[PDB]
Amino acid sequence: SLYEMAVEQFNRAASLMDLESDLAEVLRRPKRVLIVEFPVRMDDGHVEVFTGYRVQHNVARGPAKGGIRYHPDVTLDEVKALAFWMTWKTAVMDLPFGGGKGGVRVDPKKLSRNELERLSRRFFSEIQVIIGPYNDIPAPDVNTNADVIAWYMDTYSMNVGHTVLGIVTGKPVELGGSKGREEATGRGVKVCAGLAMDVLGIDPKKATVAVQGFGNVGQFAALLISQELGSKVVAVSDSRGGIYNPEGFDVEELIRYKKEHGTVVTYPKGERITNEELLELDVDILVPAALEGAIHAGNAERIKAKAVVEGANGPTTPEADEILSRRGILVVPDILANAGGVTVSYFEWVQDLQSFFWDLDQVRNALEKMMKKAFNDVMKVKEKYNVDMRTAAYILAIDRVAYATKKRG
Amino acid sequence: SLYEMAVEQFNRAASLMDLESDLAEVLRRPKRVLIVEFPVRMDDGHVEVFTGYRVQHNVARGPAKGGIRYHPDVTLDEVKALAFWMTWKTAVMDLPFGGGKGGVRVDPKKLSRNELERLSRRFFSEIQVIIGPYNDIPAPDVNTNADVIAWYMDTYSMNVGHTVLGIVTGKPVELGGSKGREEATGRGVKVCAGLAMDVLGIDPKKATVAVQGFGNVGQFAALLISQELGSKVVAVSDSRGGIYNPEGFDVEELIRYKKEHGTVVTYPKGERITNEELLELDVDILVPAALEGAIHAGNAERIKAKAVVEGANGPTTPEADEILSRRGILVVPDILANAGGVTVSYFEWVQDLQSFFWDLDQVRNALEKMMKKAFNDVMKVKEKYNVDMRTAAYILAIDRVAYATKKRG
Amino acid sequence: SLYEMAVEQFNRAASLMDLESDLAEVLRRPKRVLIVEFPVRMDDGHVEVFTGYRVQHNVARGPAKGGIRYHPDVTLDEVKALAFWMTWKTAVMDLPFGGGKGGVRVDPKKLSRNELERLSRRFFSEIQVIIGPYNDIPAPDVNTNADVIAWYMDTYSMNVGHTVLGIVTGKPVELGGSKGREEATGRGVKVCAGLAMDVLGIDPKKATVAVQGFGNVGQFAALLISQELGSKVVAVSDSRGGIYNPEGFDVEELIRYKKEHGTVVTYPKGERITNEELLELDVDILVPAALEGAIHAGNAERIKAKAVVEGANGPTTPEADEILSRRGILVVPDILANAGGVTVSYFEWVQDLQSFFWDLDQVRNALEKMMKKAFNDVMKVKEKYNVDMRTAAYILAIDRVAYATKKRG
Amino acid sequence: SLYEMAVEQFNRAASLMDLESDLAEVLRRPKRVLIVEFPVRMDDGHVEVFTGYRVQHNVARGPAKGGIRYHPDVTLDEVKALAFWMTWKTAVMDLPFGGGKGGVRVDPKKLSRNELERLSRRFFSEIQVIIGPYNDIPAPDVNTNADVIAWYMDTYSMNVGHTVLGIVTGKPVELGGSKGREEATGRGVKVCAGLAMDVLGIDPKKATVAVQGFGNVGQFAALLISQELGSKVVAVSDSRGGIYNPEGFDVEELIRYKKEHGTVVTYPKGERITNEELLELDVDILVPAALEGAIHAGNAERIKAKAVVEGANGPTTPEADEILSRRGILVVPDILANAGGVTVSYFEWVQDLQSFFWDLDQVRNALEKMMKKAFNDVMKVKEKYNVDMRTAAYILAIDRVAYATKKRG
Amino acid sequence: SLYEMAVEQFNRAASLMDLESDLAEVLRRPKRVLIVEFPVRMDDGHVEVFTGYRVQHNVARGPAKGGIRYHPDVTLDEVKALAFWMTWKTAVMDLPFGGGKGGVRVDPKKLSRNELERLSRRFFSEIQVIIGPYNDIPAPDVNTNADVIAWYMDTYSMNVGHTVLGIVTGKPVELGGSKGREEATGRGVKVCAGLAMDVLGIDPKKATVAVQGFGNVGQFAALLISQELGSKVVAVSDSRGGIYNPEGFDVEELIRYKKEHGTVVTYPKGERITNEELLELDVDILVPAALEGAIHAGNAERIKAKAVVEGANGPTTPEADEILSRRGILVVPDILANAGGVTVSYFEWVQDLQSFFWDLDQVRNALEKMMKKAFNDVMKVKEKYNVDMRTAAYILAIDRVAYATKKRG
Repeated sequence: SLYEMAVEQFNRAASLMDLESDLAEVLRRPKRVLIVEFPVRMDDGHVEVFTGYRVQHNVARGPAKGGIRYHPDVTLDEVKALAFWMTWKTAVMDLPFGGGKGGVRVDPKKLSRNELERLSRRFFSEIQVIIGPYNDIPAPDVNTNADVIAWYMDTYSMNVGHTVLGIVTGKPVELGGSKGREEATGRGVKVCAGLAMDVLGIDPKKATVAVQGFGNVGQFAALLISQELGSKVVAVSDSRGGIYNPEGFDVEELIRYKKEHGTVVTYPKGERITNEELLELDVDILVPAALEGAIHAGNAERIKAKAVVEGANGPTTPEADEILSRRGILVVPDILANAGGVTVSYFEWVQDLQSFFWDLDQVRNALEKMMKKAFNDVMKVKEKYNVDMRTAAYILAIDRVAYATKKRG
Repeated sequence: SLYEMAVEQFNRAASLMDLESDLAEVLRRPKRVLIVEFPVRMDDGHVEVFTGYRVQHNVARGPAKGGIRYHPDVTLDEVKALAFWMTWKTAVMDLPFGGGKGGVRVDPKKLSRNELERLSRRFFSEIQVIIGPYNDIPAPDVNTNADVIAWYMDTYSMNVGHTVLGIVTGKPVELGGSKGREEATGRGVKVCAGLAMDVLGIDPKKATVAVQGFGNVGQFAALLISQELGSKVVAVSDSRGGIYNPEGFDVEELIRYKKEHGTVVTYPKGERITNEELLELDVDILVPAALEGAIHAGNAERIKAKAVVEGANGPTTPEADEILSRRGILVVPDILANAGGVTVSYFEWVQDLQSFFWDLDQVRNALEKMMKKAFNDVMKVKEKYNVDMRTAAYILAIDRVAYATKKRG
Repeated sequence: SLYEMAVEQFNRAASLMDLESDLAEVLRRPKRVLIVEFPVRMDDGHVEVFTGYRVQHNVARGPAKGGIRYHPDVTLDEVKALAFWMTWKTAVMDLPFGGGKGGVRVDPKKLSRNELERLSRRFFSEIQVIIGPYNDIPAPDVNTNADVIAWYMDTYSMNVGHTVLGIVTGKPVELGGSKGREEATGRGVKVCAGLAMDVLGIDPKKATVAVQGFGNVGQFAALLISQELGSKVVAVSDSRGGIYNPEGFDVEELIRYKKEHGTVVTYPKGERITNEELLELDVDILVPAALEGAIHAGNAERIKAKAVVEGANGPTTPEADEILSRRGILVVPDILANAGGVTVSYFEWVQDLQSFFWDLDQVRNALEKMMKKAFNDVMKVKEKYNVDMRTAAYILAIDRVAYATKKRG
Repeated sequence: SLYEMAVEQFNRAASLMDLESDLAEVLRRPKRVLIVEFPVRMDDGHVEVFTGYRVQHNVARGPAKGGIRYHPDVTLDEVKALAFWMTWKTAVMDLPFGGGKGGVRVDPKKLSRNELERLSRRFFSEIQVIIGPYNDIPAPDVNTNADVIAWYMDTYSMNVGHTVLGIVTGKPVELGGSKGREEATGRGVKVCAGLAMDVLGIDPKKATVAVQGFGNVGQFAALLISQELGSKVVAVSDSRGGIYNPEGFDVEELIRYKKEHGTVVTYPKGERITNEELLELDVDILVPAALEGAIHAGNAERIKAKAVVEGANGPTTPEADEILSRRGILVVPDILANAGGVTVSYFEWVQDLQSFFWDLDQVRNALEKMMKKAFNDVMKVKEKYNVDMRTAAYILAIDRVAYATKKRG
Repeated sequence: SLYEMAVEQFNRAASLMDLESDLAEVLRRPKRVLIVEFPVRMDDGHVEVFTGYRVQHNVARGPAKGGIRYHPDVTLDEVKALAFWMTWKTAVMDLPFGGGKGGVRVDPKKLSRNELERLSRRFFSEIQVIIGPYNDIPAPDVNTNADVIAWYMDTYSMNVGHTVLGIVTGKPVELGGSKGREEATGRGVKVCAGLAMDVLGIDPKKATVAVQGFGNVGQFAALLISQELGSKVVAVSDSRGGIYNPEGFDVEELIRYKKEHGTVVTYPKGERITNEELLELDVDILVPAALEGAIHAGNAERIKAKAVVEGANGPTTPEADEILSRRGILVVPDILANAGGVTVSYFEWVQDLQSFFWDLDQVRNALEKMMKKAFNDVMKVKEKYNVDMRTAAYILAIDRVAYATKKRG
């Protein structure tokens, strides 16, 4: 099971540290799981019932935090697993949040804008019993955006009897959102890619970088790394193929091109290469911001990158991990790498509490500041246990979450 | 699955009546399902995590009502199914309640009174988010009693910040309980047994009755039938064997004996017979207040009883149903027959709401009055559809629950 | 200390029964004590601070119940003791209430109607934090009436944001009050005096009665006993002197006279006698509805009354108790005797809860019904312990309050 | 009485300023006093009742703020007096808080960690009725720490139904605490010591300092004074004796030693001297961070210190005050001097409200900034009335507290 | 009607931009209108009923914000219109507030301080149902001040059961107020006057300014412009007449004089002129901070001012607008010009939320900062539509309020 697998990874780091048996058990199982079957009236007049989920794994460190998904293939198991991760993700970044997640078994593409909105309100009205700005703060995920989030916010406000705007994050800027929300993730990767260069002594100005994928993370990661770090992005890939260039692409131009044309492929001044090839490129840093298992057994042994900054989720398989560590290649854990998003969502929730909003620069600095600490904090634990950075990040999380529970009773 | 099975039985009656497809769907799936993993400190100092469930199927007719179970073998499925039934059970009785159930996977026998109390409070503290005197009113079930229920009530009160005593039913008398709580179920069977007699034209004074089982239900049902109806209980059985006597036993003496001696067997002035034999006895009314499937294919064809008042749960299998209906034997549905319990629980919740308590006679009259109506109401439906009384009871319920949902939107 | 003294009386009965040491300690100490110093603006413009008290002794059996006093000589000790009693008083009557009391050190006579109202609101606004219809329901006492009580009611309602009228009892009839409120106490004495006659086998029609005092209690007690019991009230006394007549006075005429003339003395057809004489009168029942210690050491040995129904508070001293018990004279405990008042106040709180009001007859029957049970219940305890009826009522109370606490945890 | 004595000091300053009589009276008496008797289940199974207190003197300027004590010798009087002080302490610092205090009559040393926690939760559960993040914010005091405080916080959160973490201050850092909490008090004394020097024209670089006592206050006061002010700490004392050195100790080394060895005595390179001697030392600044009455009649006449910064509570007696003022020695009032603690507690409560936390530097600057103003503000008043700085601080407090009440009504 | 007129102005801008018809309708009509008739006890004992209003036009962007008026001539129409404006005022400043207004038909001058306070509490206690720190935050207006505002704050807090101080703005500094509150408006005008000089290329050092009126706005506006901008205030006027001087008055001296003497008239070193003359003065900037319609048809054609900064409300009539625009004279809209007040009130509500207060400089910079943006934002819209700046400000407002509602659903 997807959840059990998540648990396994947890036990690994749990055995590395002296964690009380009886205690570890609570840190394993989730606090709350609420399943709802809510009816939504469709345009054609007939009613249709949908299944919804919302799980709060841990709340020891603070109010549960986690996105909501709208997908035809969503299992309580997948939800639990994700929330389970949220707990460690939030903790590694040192934010006063917990672990939560939720979703609805539904294919948005088959629903009308109106139907969608209705379903959204009803769902949020159903899980309202468990959420709260000081209990559970939902946010966007797969197939959900500022628009849907906005409905959530509005619904709660009208339900509670007053404007809240802090019940959900990822809201539109002129409605309680936070500037820098888009570049959040990317900047996080950039900060990490820079520190990774530091620990390895690689000068950024000369450093070469390859980025697998060109979605939100890839684009921003690549662009920022290029402008702010001076590193030469010698290759990027699309959900089609990839282009190479030892001279270094112009991330800006590349973006525009990928906006005017479905893919970055065909782009002139770029040697067409397969996605697998890009991963095997001879570059200083590999930023896998695409699909999972990207780096697996087969690749692992051939990867020449000195450091890997995980822009996506689980790009590298556990087998690759072992091999990469063995080979001495630095693998920065995703929980830390793309935590930027969650990090900026926290700032939004803060700005919302006091109803005062910070300017771009502020959010940027704050995000960068916390990112650096999180990194260094993981490194410390890394050296103290002489283990895989990912493992380090996991211990640090588990530890912090335990101290809280312990001190609470 | 136990739940799917429950669903099947529901569809049977749903097909007999013109029930909107899209509507039926909502009447099938449960509204809320909350799963909790709560830690409980054991006497020996170490902590142990327990799994708990609470499901609110439907709340259309009123606040969800259902008991809580403490059993090492408890599945969400079993809970859902039970809750599903509650919805129709309350419905048929015309009580302003909904459908709910809950439990905790634990063996009370391995826990210390203290540990038990603690687990009890924690559990109730965890599902508190969903309960309420006007939302969900839990009650005792398997391995839970007035003592446990009392804890729940106290916990909520101290949690909410004021004495409630209506958050749970089945509380001890001198603490918000209701008189007649014990004989509740039995009296219900008695009222039913009487009406069964009326429709068949059988004079109670001369009527003969056999009761399979001598638990709370059996004893009280037998005792009351004997004293209030004048019918001669020619046979009763223990979880060992049964005793016969055409002269009619002295229910009172029989009880005392079953109290001083594990079983009613050995009791002088009684012809020892097997449980299976009792069922085949030539009596006017058969009251199976024992185990499920008691009356099945094999027995069915041989049962001489003119009427069967199901004091227990599902004593007769569906196959038995078909054959008994075919043979023209009246089988009073348990949902209606043993509802007496739930019915008296409602009165306690009422008394609790106004903090005023009625005396025995009151409860008795009230219980009997409503029981009568419920019976006659099912009969009307029976004749309108020319179906099995059990089925009639099911339609009556589904109908009542639909009207509410329909009129609500 | 007045409190310690009350405590002593409690330990007496506590030793008579097997009461857990550690448990008895909680039933001794009061749960809450709130002392307030609130400023009240006086007519002349200057502010004056007043001291207020509100104590909730026990809440185990239900919400705390107790009156408020306006007296220049009020000590937290006096308040505590009174509240302490309330807990046993309500419990002996079997009412779902607790124990509470309060007061304000102030002399109403020196305050203008306005000033008084203002102080009243401010006070109730201050102890509001601890009161509530399901927490603490204040009532009138010394120097407070329906008029003051109404203010309280209005204040809370306007504070809480909606009409309550169940926050306090003893409210004016056309404002949430209950019929029978005045004759409450008296009717209680009446019921008691009747049962006292029954246990002694004395026929009411021929029985003679003497009543020391002619206040609310005395009058009503006398009148109803006369009319409903047929007993001949051969003597009554004023806060001046008393009149005798073996023929039996006309309670109604006597009342009218005491209304047109300060005292019942001077009344024609009545042999003037001192208050002390009345107590030594040769009558079947003595109803001391006047001052405390009325019956003491000196008198005790000379009292010819076969039964004493304490209409007032502590008319008989402990010394007299011993002597009277020794002599075999039945002394009905005031906590049970004049509980009628608190009993009717409960009904008011009940009527208030459901916003429906009963008619006189109803209240009357209810009050008499409960009164009878209360009496019989104490008698049972009396025979079980072979002690003084007052002691019996004390145990009965302590027991009931213990069971609740025990069962709650 | 301890309280009456506190009032006396108040009246002194109240007479120096034109303060409305009737108004003064309300500023004297405390608003709320809650006394609780709560049972705690002991490990051995038996129940034990403990007494608790919670007093909210004034709330005019904001929510009541004050610590809780666990001491076998605690009187309502001691608590009242303490809260009475808080009122003026908070006021002089210009913080939006009120005055409150509380404690439990119990000896922690005789209770097991478990028993202690239990007693802690129950107590907080009992006084919960009066507290709140916007009503009363408790904090640690004698025999209570971040560990206990954490329990309170957790208890409230689980009681209120959501994480609060602002109901109490002094929480552990990774749980809502604030950096700089420890050095708080000391830094305050440091800030004061500096300004005292400034008013006297004494250059800090050359100034000499002596600190009686080496607890939290003493240590940090000394260390920071040394490092940040450059002043030479020529002497410090333990709860045993004291050491001198015109060369100036190495506060850091001194601390370590006091950590490895019970006392700072025996420490090499230090002339052993009695505590009384230290006080008579010929130094520029005397920082009595030990016990009360340290400086009294006898000493007063002999003290050569040019300025005294009261790190402890009431180190100087009134008699000493008179003589010291007479001699022209500057005595900085404790309410102002050791207010640093309360000051940082405010910052924590602020950080809690917006759930955003400041870094050390911020807290430091903030504390120092407010400390300075508070000082200067008292000085102004001092010159306007030409009185003792302590008196000035008292007037400034009473005034600020009066303005609020006046403008409020 | 006054309201209809306001609506007209709105339709003007609504026609300029593509605003959905059905949508515009919601933006036209107000969400809530609460009319109250509350009795107030007068000093002479008799009761008097007063009429009160509170209207919340729109709440899309945030909680409704608007002052309260105490005037014998106040119509629901006047109130609605005003609230209607607030919605656009707040919006153009980009503050997270809505639109609200209220008042009481009463002449303060005929009421005693006591009576006025009472009336104030009663009114706020009556409209309490609709207000809230996150619903509706009242503020001072005509005939209401910090003193009255304070009463509201106190009343709500004692009503809600805890200090709020964020329920209303414009509170006294030492009670939740914000520094810079007085100079707020004026500073806004100053900022505006400066930017106006910028767009016109007029150097402030040489620029000449005339200010019609010498109230809060006029004084501060003139003073700050003089000192911070260096512009020479060549003329100011009283509610009597005005004085001129090409040399430039000494605003400070001028204020003192207007304080010592009813008017600025008679002031030596000033050429006495009529109010109408001042408007026709040949200066670079005209700051009409006096009465409405000050600049009308007649004047319009004669005004030589290059730019007009509307310090007051509607000083220029629509007819004047047309002519001024035609003539090419810049007219900065009051909604933007004197929004400084509303702007500073928001900062107060912010500081109140976190209970932390900023210092003067902070507020100053914050106010000037947002003022600048607001201006520039309007200018952008101005060029995009090539319309009158006032119109521009209106569109920008309507737009922002639309997006909110649109995105909310």
